Amino acid sequence: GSSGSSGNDAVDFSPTLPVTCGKAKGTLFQEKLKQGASKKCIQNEAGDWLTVKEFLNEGGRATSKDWKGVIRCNGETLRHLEQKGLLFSGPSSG
Repeated sequence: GSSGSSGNDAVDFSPTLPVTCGKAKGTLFQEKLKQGASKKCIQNEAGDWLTVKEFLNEGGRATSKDWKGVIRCNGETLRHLEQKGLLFSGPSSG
């Protein structure tokens, strides 16, 4: 609704991040991502969750090697945001 979440670029705070792949759009949930890059964490506009891979197929990049590269968040690829310490991309082991 009108009032729900505040923060222009303060999204890094929320467990959800805006992701886009080709002609597809959804949202990544760090909480649902922690489990694995196979679990449906990317929720499209239809609300139907999709696996890091599925989401890609929706756009037509199934032939992609790195989902972090194809998937763009706010115009910046996940990998880019991660490097800037913005994205956790799961529990970093080391």
